[PDB]
Amino acid sequence: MELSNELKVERIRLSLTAKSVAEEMGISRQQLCNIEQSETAPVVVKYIAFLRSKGVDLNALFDRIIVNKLEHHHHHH
Amino acid sequence: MELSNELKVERIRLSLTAKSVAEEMGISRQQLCNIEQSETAPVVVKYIAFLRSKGVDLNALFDRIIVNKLEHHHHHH
Repeated sequence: MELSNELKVERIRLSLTAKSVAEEMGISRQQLCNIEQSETAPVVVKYIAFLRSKGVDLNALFDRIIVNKLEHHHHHH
Repeated sequence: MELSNELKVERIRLSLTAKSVAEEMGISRQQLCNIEQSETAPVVVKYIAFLRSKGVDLNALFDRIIVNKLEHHHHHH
């Protein structure tokens, strides 16, 4: 299925604009084109899947990086 | 809790060795050290996070790559 081929399909389905992505991403538009043509993803992405495969809260990890971090829900766990 | 700081927490929390991870990952131990010395997250990962922000089933995409193509779907959407 090729990862690059699936990336374009989702982009087309969401018909998103690189203008908004580059402004929000904070990178040059030319680099955005290179990300999809970046041949393959770095071992970093595979490394994350390894920890995720162990049930590691990957979503919570990325949630903390993006602003609007979760506050106190008053619930222990 | 920076990108490398949390990366150390999951490794320490699950206590994973470089040799065990490198053999399971299928990469050289030197490549694993490169990830630890990596600088912040790459634009490739940030671009992918953008697709997830759109509600894209990113997890299902990787699940499809691993193990035979699992689908057995014949029910209504």
